[PDB]
Amino acid sequence: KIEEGKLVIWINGDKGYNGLAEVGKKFEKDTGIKVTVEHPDKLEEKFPQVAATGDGPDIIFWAHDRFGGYAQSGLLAEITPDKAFQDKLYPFTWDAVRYNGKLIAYPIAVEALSLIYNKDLLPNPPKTWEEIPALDKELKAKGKSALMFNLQEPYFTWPLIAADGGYAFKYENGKYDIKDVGVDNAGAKAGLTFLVDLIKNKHMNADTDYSIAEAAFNKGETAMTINGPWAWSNIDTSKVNYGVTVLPTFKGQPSKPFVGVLSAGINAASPNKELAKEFLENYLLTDEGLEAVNKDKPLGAVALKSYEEELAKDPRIAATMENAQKGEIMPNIPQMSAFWYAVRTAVINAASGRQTVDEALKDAQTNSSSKAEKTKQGVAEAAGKTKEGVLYVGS
Ligand SMILES: OC[C@H]1O[C@H](O[C@H]2[C@H](O)[C@@H](O)[C@@H](O)O[C@@H]2CO)[C@H](O)[C@@H](O)[C@@H]1O
Repeated sequence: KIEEGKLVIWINGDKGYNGLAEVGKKFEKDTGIKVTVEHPDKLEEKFPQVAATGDGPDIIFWAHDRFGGYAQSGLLAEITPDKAFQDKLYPFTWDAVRYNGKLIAYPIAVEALSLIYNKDLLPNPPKTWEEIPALDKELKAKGKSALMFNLQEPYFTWPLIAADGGYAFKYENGKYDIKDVGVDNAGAKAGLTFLVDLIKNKHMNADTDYSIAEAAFNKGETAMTINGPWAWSNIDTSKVNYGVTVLPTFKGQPSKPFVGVLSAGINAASPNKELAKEFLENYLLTDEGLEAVNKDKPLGAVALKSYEEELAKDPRIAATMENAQKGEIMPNIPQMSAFWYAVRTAVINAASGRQTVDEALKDAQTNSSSKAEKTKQGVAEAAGKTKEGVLYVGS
């Protein structure tokens, strides 16, 4: 079971887990309650499997889009912040963590992708996706490339898919309609086709992942990348002279990144819900707590009004918020896991040439709109049926 009287926290390995551990250590010094921060791989897939049995961490950090599914499954606790606490965070961030009328996590920070570029290689970054091939040809003549970003997670390609009309779920008459999906409309197809054409024409490689893109950009080998605020820390260390700015347009339309609110959910099986509330409200969601995490890896535009008033002065946060305004806050509905798996499969398959864009996105539409020792006992029932009446075992 989960251990009473301590806290275990999971957070993704791209975030400021060392800074979060500093907050945990302060909490322990003050209250005697040990706090252990972990960053497992694939935590967003591990959590629902282990929480189903009452195991897992006390607190899970992820963007809010996964949390409605966890809540529907009974894996996240309703939280109980009072009115004065709620007043400390922006109303729109509370909206992101509301599911079936209930608050099911504490919002931490607003994440949007931006275009990150090397000012020495590219003092003037491209306004449009369309001009990137010509820019790549120029840079290749100098032993560089124009653009590298993670092609294994559809989060990074979504802004281009959505630019000219792609969408996840239609919102109408007060709700998201899971039978009205926008992953295979003309705009979505156009965006993915453009990415695939970049690859076919050798301006990008289908196998490029988070680490490959980050290494290339930070080594000064590629002029641009697409990433979130957490990435800025390593670029600071790299000493690349970088800027953070608005994503390129496609067909003249803004790229529309899906915006995530990094949020802290409490395991519904935790015996430490009160401890988790104290930690999150009175240690983490304070200027000093968020600063500790932010100094490790930038959070983005934080949900905490007092600290955001400081971070807002950062032009990189200004760029983050411009991209956020052009994009959309993700739904939190349970169907989001199906949507993301479907689009992940489509992007990887189209990029690698395993499927055409039309084939891949048709499949994504179908799966996106398809609604998302018990074993020992079932085997036993089936065995018992073979022994009913005068039936016998064995010949
Ligand atoms: O690629 C699909 C993936 O997108 C989002 O995950 C982001 C996450 O929001 C960020 O915090 C950061 O970790 O990068 C991830 C992309 O690799 C969704 O939140 C996630 O549910 C979805 O599977």
